[PDB]
Amino acid sequence: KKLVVLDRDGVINVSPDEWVALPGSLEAIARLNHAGYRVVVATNQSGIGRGLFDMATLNAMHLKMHRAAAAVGGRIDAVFFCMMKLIAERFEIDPADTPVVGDSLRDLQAGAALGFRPHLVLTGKGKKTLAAGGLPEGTRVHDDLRAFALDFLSK
Amino acid sequence: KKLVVLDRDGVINVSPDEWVALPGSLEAIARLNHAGYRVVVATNQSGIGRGLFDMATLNAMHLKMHRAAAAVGGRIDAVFFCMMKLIAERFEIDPADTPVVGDSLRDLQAGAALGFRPHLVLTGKGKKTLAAGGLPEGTRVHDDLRAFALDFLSK
Amino acid sequence: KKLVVLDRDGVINVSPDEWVALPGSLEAIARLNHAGYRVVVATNQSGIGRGLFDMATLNAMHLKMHRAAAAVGGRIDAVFFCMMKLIAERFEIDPADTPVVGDSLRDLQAGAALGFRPHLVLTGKGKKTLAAGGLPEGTRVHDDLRAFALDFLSK
Amino acid sequence: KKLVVLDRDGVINVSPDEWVALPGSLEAIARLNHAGYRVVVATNQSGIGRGLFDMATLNAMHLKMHRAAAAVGGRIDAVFFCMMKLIAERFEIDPADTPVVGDSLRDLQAGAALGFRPHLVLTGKGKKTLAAGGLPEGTRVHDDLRAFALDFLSK
Amino acid sequence: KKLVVLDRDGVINVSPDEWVALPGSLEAIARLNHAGYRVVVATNQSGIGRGLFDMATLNAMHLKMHRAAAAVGGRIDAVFFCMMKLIAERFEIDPADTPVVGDSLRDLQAGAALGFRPHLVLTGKGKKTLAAGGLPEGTRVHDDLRAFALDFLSK
Amino acid sequence: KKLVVLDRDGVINVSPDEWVALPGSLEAIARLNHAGYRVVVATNQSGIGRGLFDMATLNAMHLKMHRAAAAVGGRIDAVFFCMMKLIAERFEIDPADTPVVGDSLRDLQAGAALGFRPHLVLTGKGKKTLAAGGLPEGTRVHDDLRAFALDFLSK
Repeated sequence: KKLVVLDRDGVINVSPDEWVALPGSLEAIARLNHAGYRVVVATNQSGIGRGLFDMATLNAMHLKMHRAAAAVGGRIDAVFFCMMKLIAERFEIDPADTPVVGDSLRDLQAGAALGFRPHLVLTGKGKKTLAAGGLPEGTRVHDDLRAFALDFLSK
Repeated sequence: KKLVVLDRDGVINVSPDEWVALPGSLEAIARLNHAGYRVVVATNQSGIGRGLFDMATLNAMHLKMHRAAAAVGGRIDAVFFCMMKLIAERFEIDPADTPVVGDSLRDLQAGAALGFRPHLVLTGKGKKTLAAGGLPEGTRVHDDLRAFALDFLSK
Repeated sequence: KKLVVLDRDGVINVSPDEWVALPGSLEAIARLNHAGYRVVVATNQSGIGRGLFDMATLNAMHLKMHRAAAAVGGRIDAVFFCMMKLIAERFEIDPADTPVVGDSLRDLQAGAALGFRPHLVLTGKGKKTLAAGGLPEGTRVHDDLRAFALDFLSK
Repeated sequence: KKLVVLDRDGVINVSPDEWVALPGSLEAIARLNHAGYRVVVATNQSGIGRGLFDMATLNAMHLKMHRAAAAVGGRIDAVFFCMMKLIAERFEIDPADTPVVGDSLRDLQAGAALGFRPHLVLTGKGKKTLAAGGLPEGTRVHDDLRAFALDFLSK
Repeated sequence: KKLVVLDRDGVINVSPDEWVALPGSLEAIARLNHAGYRVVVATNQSGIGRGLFDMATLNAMHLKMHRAAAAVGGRIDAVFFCMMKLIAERFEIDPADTPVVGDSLRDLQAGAALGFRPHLVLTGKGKKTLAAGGLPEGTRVHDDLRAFALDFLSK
Repeated sequence: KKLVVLDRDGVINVSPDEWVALPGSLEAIARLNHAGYRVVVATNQSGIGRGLFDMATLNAMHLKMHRAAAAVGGRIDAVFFCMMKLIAERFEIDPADTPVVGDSLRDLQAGAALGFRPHLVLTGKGKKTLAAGGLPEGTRVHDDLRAFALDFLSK
């Protein structure tokens, strides 16, 4: 059971109830599905409006997220963090056999330290992150998640 | 609309499925409801087994809590944090007319600085917090939430 | 295995599915449980909306009952009657080592005739039963189940 | 003024005072020194004969350390820990420009978490560590510290 | 030669730069010394500004300390940890004849697990520790070390 | 300008190097300091073996004093005489607003002649002085310096 770890913000999507995904990203997940990977989407909770929410806000968001993937026949495993230390553990994976995909230094740098294969996408904060440097030695960089999925899908 | 802000841990209660409420706290909430108060339960997401949860884990807890309140005909307003500056903002209430109840220092000093009237319960961390001192000037101290509710419901 | 017989109506609680318990009775049940008593909740079936019910209503009431108990970490054995004559035998007890707690003359007098130690709670019909008089010679009287439990747990 | 972080045990050396350095490791420090690097030797204090020590044992050990380096004209900054997170503060260096060198997972994974360039030496636990895997993505491997310096003084 | 194992933090003293003893603790050491007790002061090194220090810093703290006892004519044996399992071993004493004194839970349970007679001082973490509970069966409690010495020196 | 004049001998302490302070005397001075007083410790040089000292011993003598005070976080102004007539001169103080503390008649009698407020401590020669009588009219008497500080700190 193979796995792929994705950040939510700036990776899949750009009001918390007006949630909208990048069109290239749904393609990415589904194409990942047919190739046999379980896709875990890690949502960093520090970016939920500074912690003010009832259950209604949370359900609407996962349902928007859940139905977005389903719209093109994809499947994700939604997790929420308040991370990589646990993702390799909550799930059935060798970190060394697992890609982590994000747009920020914090996550990719965190993941690579445990053996995760870090991928950077230039959408959102991605272009800022690349120019700023300080990224892990073997990081591959992609225009978007569609490109990651396409590239990460060859060999 | 009158209001009462409660911390969850060590105040109302003792995948985490073995969830159990204090009986005095259920009574406390019910007495508060009949007296016309909105009871807001503030849950620090920093306490969800260190950020390891799907939506299923989150739903189970809100349902467990909800059925507890409902069990005696009480109602809570569930909020989840990842605080007080926003609780006072999400709800339309005068902080000077609002109690915050907890067993820990962090929350009570934070609330009182904005005008909240701080109450400490000696359950959980409660006895520990009292001895450590450093509490706001006008802090009242109670055996438990049942004691708070009984004491507080005087005016 | 020690035992305590409780009536459902007017002892634990105030539409059969819109069922709601007094919180002190939940405390009592939890307090009795921690003290090692098996708690039998005896439901007089002529009081399920005066003998009108399908199974769905019965199931909802039973789950409502258990979830109330579970909310504070309690355990009850809910049995349904169409009483005391059979309860001490359905369970393994010397009637003389078991209190019966109720709000009515009928059952307390029935149990006491069998050796049960009769207790009256003044909640619900409690004030009425007492004033009507005619209670068994050694009947002990308590404000509520919370009070019963406190007094009972002494010997 | 450039810097290089070294773990002490299994990297530089083979009773805490019966301390003896690998002759190649002394050469390494001098070569790093002569090329203008400050060499910080990090001693995990739980590894002073497994954390049992007075001041006399500690002083001689630092002196044994100091005397080993002086024998070949080297200079080190010996710090003692009870990690990487703080080393970056006592010294003023960008982790992205600094190698951390060890024979263990603990340190290199810690260093990599800060942006440090992880290097593994196969002395001591090194071969054991190498075989165990789970090492950060950009981890470089050297036969010993003499070899590290040679490779490191290439770029 | 009888012995007394003392925790330094929260027991004897209030950056090692400004290291300062309670005047009553100094009397205690001198009074204990004169009664023929060797006073061992155990310093948990995780608490040197959370393990960030050179040798000068360690020596300075040891000198501040050494000078304090002598200032009132006291003598100590300073040990440093990075525990109880070894102290009764590094020193030649029966744990059953030795008090271990601290203001923390961490310390006393370890000693008590080995046969040490646990003493709590209410200084530092002491009052909070007492309230937190979970402490060993035969724990004696003193306001401070000055008080401990008086109680201890009775038979 | 607030200030307090103390004799050294028999007030603070019990070979010029074998100098040892009373722990209560160390405490007293700090309490006086934290309460904002500059403390002058007067050493009558004519009572240390008739001037048989060079500079090394004298500094050592002064350093012992400095370290005793520092041990509890104290500050003193150490003066050496070969008096009160001059003490009022080095410092800018009204003698009527300044207490002088010693254990002997000679010094207290000198101070009172200048307007100083004479205090006797019964430590050392204190017991000798009291019994001998002949003290100034308003002379106050204390068990020790530890005791002096408490009474003085009243207004």
